[PDB]
Amino acid sequence: TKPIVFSGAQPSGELTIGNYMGALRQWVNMQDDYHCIYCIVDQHAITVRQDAQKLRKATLDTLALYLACGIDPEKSTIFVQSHVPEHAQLGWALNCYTYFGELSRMTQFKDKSARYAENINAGLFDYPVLMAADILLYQTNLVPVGEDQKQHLELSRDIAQRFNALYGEIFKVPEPFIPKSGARVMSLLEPTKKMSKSDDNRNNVIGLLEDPKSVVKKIKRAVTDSDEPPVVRYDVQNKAGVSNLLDILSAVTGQSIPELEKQFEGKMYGHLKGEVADAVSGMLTELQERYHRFRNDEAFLQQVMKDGAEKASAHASRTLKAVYEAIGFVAKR
Amino acid sequence: KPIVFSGAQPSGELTIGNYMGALRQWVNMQDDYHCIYCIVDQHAITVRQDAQKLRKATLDTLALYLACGIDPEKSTIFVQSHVPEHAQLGWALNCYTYFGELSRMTQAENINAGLFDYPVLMAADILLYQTNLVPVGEDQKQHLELSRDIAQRFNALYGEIFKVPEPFIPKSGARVMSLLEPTKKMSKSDDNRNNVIGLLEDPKSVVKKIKRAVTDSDEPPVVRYDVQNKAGVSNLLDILSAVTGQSIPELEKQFEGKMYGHLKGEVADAVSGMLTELQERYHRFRNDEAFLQQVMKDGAEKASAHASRTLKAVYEAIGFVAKRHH
Ligand SMILES: Nc1ncnc2c1ncn2[C@@H]1O[C@H](COP(=O)(O)OC(=O)[C@@H](N)Cc2c[nH]c3ccccc23)[C@@H](O)[C@H]1O
Ligand SMILES: CC(=O)c1ccc(C#N)s1
Repeated sequence: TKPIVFSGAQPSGELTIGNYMGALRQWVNMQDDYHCIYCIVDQHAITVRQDAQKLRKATLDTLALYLACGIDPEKSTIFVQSHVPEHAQLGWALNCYTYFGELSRMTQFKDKSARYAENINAGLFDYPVLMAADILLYQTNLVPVGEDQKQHLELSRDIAQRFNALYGEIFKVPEPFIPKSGARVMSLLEPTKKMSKSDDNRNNVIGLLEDPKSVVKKIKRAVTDSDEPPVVRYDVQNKAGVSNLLDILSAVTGQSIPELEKQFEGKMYGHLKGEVADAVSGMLTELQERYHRFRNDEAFLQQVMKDGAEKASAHASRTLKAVYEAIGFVAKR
Repeated sequence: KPIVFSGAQPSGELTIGNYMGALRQWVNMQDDYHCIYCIVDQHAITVRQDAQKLRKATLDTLALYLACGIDPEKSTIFVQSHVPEHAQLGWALNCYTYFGELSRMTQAENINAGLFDYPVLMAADILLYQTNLVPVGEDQKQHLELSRDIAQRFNALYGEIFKVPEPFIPKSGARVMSLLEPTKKMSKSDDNRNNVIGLLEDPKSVVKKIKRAVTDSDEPPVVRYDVQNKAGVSNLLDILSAVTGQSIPELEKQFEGKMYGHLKGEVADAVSGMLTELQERYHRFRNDEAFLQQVMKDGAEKASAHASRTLKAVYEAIGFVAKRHH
């Protein structure tokens, strides 16, 4: 049997070119090489308060976007987290092998808490434990994520090792799969802050379903630097904006940073932004054309969710049975 | 009938205080209320413990509740982990529970997240079954208040999804104090086990513990009820009264001119007489694997039918895409 890939994305906010280059691009590329399982994590999404109509619509938007990206339900398992009870069941059990201190020091908990001061809820605190359960249920070997989820992924490894040390080889210890390009795509007007799928300022983001014409204008207004003469060179510390533009271009076109720096010799930020805008506009035009074909086909989305939850349940029920046997529960008849 | 929810820990060995107080009270109210008894194995694992002992203790607890007279045809009795909806609702309710509410619980770096987060699972345990009444000890009144706050908060956003549970106010009326500390209530959790009589203790064990039970230095010895001045003798009278149904004044009359050895002898005989039918039922039920399997299966099926209806309404209110059944 092939090694197992697992990853997820939240049906909340609006997925960006950051979410694509950090995660979804790798998801699509891994589908023949590994046994891939991809999840729409609606139980994680509600750690930030959602409107009920927007959450239901966003779950189906996210599913159609996975399909539009090239996630193939004949090759990959695609399912909605809340459809598989084992996630919450294993999440509770793993709370008992996770320390309070490990959770309080999490960067996501701190950042989301500062943003949503009026809804610092237990779900937002307990986020990493349910995420560990999501991964460990599927005997997962690789977890393709962006740089921002590295800390959560490291806790899931700590939990797996801690549980295995007491009970035996119940879980696989998962490894991160973080890409070389586009692991941390930055905000267009604040290039020291990562691109957010829920930014109050839309001018910071390249949304995967945004009007390409709107995206081209935002790229042209992306902040660069005061360098005289202007030079197209990758340097995060001194040239955050220009570096972010080169990272995006590299990720879309497949061209290396040395290749792009050579291409832009004797050229300035007009040429760079022109090439970023053209590459991104083309990618989003084609992606969006595939998206609407899937998104408006409710019979197809309904079948993908049904088949996916069925495949996921078979794997998850096997792992949870072993966890429950190990910790000493009377087995359900 | 109103729905009543009780969580039964699979660890504590029950005492005559547990039985003659709350359990006997509730055994005789199974036709008055829809009583639910949930053996809370998912709560137990917040304290690291031997796995085989936890499996054993789950079955020990099921058999003893059945032996005490919980009727699986009248009441719903099941193992918590057999009903996924508990964990499912508990995660959902985490997202409507303030971090501050769990921080402010009366009860930090090396506490496990289970010991921090279990009040939310307790809220889910109650709210799943549209529970009207919860019998709580003083120790879990804060937990019931959080469950009520979560229910009202969720209902305020989404409509009347949950019943707001109430504490079951009226108490048993049977008083059972610690044998070597009669000011302290006889507690299953008591570290000193010479203070307690467990429901599975043999007649020789009961004689030994009752003979050590503290009394007083009154001369002549006098069997009279007086909690302030004669806490020990008063406790022995309350235990004998709870077993036999004889009034305190009748027992004071019965032990006129009698010494504390006579009282102790009759307390031990009365208690062991009560524990005979209980222990006979226990050892019969505990060693009938097919009977315990059938009770757990039927109980989980009844619980799941109710729990699934509540969870479906919660999931619909939150806006989750409904699962596609195969
Ligand atoms: N600016 C950015 N640049 C590059 N990558 C980025 C950027 N912003 C976000 N990402 C990545 O996008 C993925 C989805 O993010 P979500 O917030 O939906 O979703 C999250 O952040 C996960 N906790 C959801 C999850 C739940 N359970 C799991 C189990 C395995 C893997 C992932 C999960 C993520 O991989 C994230 O790293
Ligand atoms: C019952 C409850 O509170 C939970 C279920 C899954 C969790 C995680 N992680 S917490």
